[PDB]
Amino acid sequence: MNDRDFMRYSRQILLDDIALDGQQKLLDSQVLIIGLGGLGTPAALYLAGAGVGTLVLADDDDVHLSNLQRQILFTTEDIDRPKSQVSQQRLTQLNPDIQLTALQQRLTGEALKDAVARADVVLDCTDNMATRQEINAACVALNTPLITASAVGFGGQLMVLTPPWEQGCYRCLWAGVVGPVVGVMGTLQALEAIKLLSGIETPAGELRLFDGKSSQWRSLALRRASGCPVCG
Amino acid sequence: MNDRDFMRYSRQILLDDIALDGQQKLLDSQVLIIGLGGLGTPAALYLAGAGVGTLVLADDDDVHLSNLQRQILFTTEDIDRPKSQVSQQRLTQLNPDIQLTALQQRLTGEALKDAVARADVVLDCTDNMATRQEINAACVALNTPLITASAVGFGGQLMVLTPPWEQGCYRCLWPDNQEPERNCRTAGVVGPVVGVMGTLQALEAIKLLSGIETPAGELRLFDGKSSQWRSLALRRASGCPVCG
Ligand SMILES: Nc1ncnc2c1ncn2[C@@H]1O[C@H](COP(=O)(O)OP(=O)(O)OP(=O)(O)O)[C@@H](O)[C@H]1O
Ligand SMILES: Nc1ncnc2c1ncn2[C@@H]1O[C@H](COP(=O)(O)OP(=O)(O)OP(=O)(O)O)[C@@H](O)[C@H]1O
Ligand SMILES: [Zn+2]
Ligand SMILES: [Zn+2]
Repeated sequence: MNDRDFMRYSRQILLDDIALDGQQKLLDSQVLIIGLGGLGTPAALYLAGAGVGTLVLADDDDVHLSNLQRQILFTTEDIDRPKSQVSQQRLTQLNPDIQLTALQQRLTGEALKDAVARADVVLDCTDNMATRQEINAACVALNTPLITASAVGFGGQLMVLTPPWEQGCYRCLWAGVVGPVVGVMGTLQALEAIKLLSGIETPAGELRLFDGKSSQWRSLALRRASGCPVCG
Repeated sequence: MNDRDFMRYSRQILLDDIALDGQQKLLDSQVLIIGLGGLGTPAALYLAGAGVGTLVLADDDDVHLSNLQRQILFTTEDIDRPKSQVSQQRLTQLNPDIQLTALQQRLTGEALKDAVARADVVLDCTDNMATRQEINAACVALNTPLITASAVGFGGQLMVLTPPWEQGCYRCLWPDNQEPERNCRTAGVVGPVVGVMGTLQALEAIKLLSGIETPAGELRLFDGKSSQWRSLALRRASGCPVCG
């Protein structure tokens, strides 16, 4: 904790709910961001700016021109370079003081489990129902909190599933896209990760839905499934 | 419209509410963003990626280290370089095919006036009651929509005020030109909290320009601590030195 670091995190450090204590927890944490698209992009950005000690940025894919409409971490000049690489380099410029691990690949089976295990919080930012279901299993297995989100068209979806698993996991539950609608969701995944890592009390047993056209939120009570392939 | 453009805005074009015609509107619109900090930085980012034809970015400050915790558009390498310049520069790399203008100053007097004029929509991204109150004055005078927001600690505030002023203006809700007792908590602010807010200013600017039907004259509050939203109905103050 030197002059540079104090100034760097000043707007958090002076907050009663974060403070030196929280900043210290953040700097000792490691978050896994599976997927660096519309969601993961702003998320990684805010968690790096917040000073999360270690960020594992996982993604097996390259930038694309259509990507530049909502994936704010990239520029046109990165158009064909891999994402996990670009992100990692661009985030290092933002905060050179933290650990930024590029995991250029599609996480599955063991590779996934090794990552989920070595993580404090996992952010599912992949927009693929299958991956999620796998991620969920890894998280429930290794009792590691999972923050997952969706975003299609003008609507968004968010869940925070944590270790006691009191309201079940994702298995118990189960076009285009406007830039901002994915961003809000992404940025929100970050807010929850920070609040979780710094110990801030926050509601978790629910599915937060967003409708960006009407501009209103909704919530659905989640409930663990009596006899489930995971939470047992 | 182009073919390269079609690809870039594809995810947006495929939307029934935006479609190709709407994308043209976005590409023919001009958005003034006063302030390039915690709110403006992500706002400018999402509007550029969404293809807003012209974007005027106004900011008199430089990039300071403490900013790098929430003003996602900048990097440490940018320390001390002026915000508007750095901002313009980086947006250009995101979308070279857009009109980006860098205003290195504090919009006031007439400067702020004719700038609001030429603007289709204005985004107040200044966290300063004063500036905010005169932006309101100018926006109501030159009948230009105004999307204002603010963030302190774990709380955020957003508000959309449209031309007819059916539900009043900012002055219709705050006669003074001085801050509220939101002076204590102001020890700082949570990154994602102000982020959500600026990003929402962008969503609302997109919908307004692409003529989508979305509420206004509603004060929207966000509690980052509990992660809950609230809406306070607004209504013109009979005798607002601005509306009335
Ligand atoms: N199992 C996985 N492991 C790592 N990354 C994944 C996995 N599944 C999906 N992803 C990545 O997660 C990201 C999220 O995708 P998003 O829907 O945001 O954009 P895209 O897939 O990049 O966008 P588009 O809709 O333009 O196809 C992508 O960058 C995708 O490659
Ligand atoms: N009248 C004005 N004209 C142009 N820019 C303004 C005006 N008033 C404020 N700003 C700018 O708007 C931005 C919003 O600042 P924000 O509250 O996000 O961060 P800061 O003011 O830069 O941060 P800090 O709280 O660390 O002081 C700043 O970059 C500020 O310089
Ligand atoms: Zn389950
Ligand atoms: Zn009024």
